[PDB]
Amino acid sequence: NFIKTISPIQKINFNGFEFYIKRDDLLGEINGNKARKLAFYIHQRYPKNQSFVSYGGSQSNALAALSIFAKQRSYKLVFACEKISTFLKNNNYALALENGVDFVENIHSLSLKQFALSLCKKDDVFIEQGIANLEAQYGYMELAQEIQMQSQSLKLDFDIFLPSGTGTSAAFLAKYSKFKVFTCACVGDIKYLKKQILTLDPSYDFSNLEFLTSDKKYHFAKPYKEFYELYMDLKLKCNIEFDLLYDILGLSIALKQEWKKPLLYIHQGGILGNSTMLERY
Repeated sequence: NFIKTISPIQKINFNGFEFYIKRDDLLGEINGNKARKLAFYIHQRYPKNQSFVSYGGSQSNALAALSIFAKQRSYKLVFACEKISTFLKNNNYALALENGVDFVENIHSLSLKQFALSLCKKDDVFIEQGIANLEAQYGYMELAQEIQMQSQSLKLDFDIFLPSGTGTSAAFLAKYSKFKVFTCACVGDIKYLKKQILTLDPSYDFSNLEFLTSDKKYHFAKPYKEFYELYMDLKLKCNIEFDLLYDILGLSIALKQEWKKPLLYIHQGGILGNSTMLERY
């Protein structure tokens, strides 16, 4: 059997404003943003027991996604990180531990990227923190192609919105979509976000990427009453759970804009990471 699907586009009415959600949270055990970024690696056919080296937060969505990617394919994941809290060691990190990730701690408190790169032997594959690399663009070429087909099937000319951390996903979706892509800076400000994108691709053309501001300054990973309420409303009334770190801010901004085209909101997935944020709520 050959079977293929693409994530569906779902219609939602929020206080009379009808818009569309690209349900990338339904892509599978690996879903959402990091599933799109992993498309390049999933399409490769690496030798058995291939080793992968990455780094970043011990509770990060990328860690969780990479651990599943490696476990499904009998690859190995080496994950460098800052010296982990004693409390956390004894008590996404749990899922990565269960998937057999080889954690290597930055005992000498050095530059975590340099530390990680140094562990990368010949024949190992290095994957930048958060998969914030050029390889990540192929999954967003794929996402752009899916949206191209689905937009035509609906005869809708969309404006697309997705929230940013490093801006990698939004930059590459805007690179390949015919539709205008809108984003927001969940980490830092818009100046910082442009700087990250230009570090990723110094030749990047911002002609198809627009940046929206929130009318309130929200600090990354801090809890906000209005975010919890929106999260719970979307969960209880629509059975759609969103990530509380990026997507709930992104939705909050998108829902305050006046859109001149139908809006397609890209679900970022990562709801298994909500364990940590919900504790703060």
